[PDB]
Amino acid sequence: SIPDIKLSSGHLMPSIGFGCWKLANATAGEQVYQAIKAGYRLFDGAEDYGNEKEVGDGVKRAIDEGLVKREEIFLTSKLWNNYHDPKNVETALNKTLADLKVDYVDLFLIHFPIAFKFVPIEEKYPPGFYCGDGNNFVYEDVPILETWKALEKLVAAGKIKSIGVSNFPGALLLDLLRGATIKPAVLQVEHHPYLQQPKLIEFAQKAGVTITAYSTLFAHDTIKAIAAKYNKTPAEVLLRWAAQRGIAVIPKSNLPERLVQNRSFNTFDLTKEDFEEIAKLDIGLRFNDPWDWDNIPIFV
Amino acid sequence: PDIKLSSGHLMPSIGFGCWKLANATAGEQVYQAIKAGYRLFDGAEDYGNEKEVGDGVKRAIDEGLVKREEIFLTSKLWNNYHDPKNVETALNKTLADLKVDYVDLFLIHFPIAFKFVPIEEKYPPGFYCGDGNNFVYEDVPILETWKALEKLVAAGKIKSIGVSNFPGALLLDLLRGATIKPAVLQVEHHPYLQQPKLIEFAQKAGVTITAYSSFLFAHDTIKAIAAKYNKTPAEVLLRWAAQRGIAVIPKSNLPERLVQNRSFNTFDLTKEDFEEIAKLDIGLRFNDPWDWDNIPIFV
Repeated sequence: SIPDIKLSSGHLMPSIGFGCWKLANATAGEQVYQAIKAGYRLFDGAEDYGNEKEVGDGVKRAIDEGLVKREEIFLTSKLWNNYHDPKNVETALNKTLADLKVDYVDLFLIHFPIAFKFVPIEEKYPPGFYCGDGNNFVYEDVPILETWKALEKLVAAGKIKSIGVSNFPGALLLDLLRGATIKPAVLQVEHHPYLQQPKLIEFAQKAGVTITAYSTLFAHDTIKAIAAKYNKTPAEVLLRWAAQRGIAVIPKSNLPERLVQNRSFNTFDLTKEDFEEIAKLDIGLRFNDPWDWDNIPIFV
Repeated sequence: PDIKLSSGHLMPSIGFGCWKLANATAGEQVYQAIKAGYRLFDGAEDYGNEKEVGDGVKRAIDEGLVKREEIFLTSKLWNNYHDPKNVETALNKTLADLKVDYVDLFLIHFPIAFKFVPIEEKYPPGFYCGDGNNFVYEDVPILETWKALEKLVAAGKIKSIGVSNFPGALLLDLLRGATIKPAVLQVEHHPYLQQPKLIEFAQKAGVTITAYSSFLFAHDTIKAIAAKYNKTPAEVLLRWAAQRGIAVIPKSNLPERLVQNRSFNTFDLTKEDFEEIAKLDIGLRFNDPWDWDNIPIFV
């Protein structure tokens, strides 16, 4: 029921995954386990989410019980900002693998094109905005390609199956494509009716990169109207709006009951007119902006 | 008023733009510009008149009006020349046309790498990439092109280096790997495309901004402020940039307004004048590579 997208690495990736972002440590295990029972196969996690250990727990139970084999599960994790220096990339990956309790992750993304000063795992984990000096932000002069080459080496070592990037604007993705031997397979970005960035999506897809979207639009008349038109929920329309254009999604909800719903929404088609209508909602509203952290010019 | 670049070299805050300077009148106009007080000339390989600009400079120098070291010459490395091995080739062509041993500033014109085209085949190449009307690109990361530039600065062929049309994330990444930090960021800048966050970032990172608006004089806001201080709307636009520490290239310097475009710092804009002009920023970009071949520089 869940369509797969074949990445440039040659590996298949579920077009619909279960977001681990903000999953409470106390229940993350259960929630992941149940998600797997509800049929979810891809789990979008990250070092910064601070719950990879618990996510590994859920996966391990499912596997120990025989519900799935490791090779039927797609694990995505992301390299946090403090670990961009080549000598630390593997340190962060090992922490992720040991928490997840697996020998390799299916997808490892550069979480942000931002290099915070390295912070030892035992000093603070996940470090978040901490850069080893009170509340001050401290950076490292580590170009993106240096971090990328480190990741390419980890793919060769068999610890990561596919690599990609998150929150990369077009000019940066373009330059990376110029120096990468293993092309970034995925571009994960904030994506929704108020931040459509149609030119970025188009350029990435034509370059072979697969797009994954993360993140009231439920009350908006355009969405409500189109939902009513197909007798679908507004959430269903938003997910199909992306799915239909070949974009993988990580449903923002997934409240126990909504599990099965949020993964079987591909039962209708939006038309050209529908797409043009939704396109008018694009106001360039970006909720996840590093400019707000420390005036980091990623999106300016 | 000169601006001291991060490289230590002084750069005039008001330059003479060579963009679209017709070949038949470039030499003469550059010359008259020098007699009118201009010392900086913003040129580029893509402009296709570097040889004539050189003519104007030589004349003025031979007439003892100015000496080479009093003239600040800017040029830009076009897109088909990013491959490290072709960088000095292009710079040499620039130096020969300008008839000088070095350029004061050499900028990466665009963060775009076209397939190399021999200078004898087509110069300037423009959008031609050696395959009819097709655009063809090379896998040359910005930093590789940059290191090549750094070599030429050590060789003494370039005084200062910088970049043109680089969005924030790209300049930031270049700053991470650069040994010689880009001294200048030249971007499209005017009341409709203010990009205050970019400007603020570059300025705080010590990079000097140079504004061009090549691609308002009748605007209610500009007219009022202008009519208020009894200046031309142009003197107002130039002052608006200059007072915020931004270098500018007057876009016309019509023989009549030649002197006028280099002597507009006779009044100050107020906090309110800035607030009124700030209201015009609608993110309208006129020089966009997305229109050439869907190049994602600003997306």
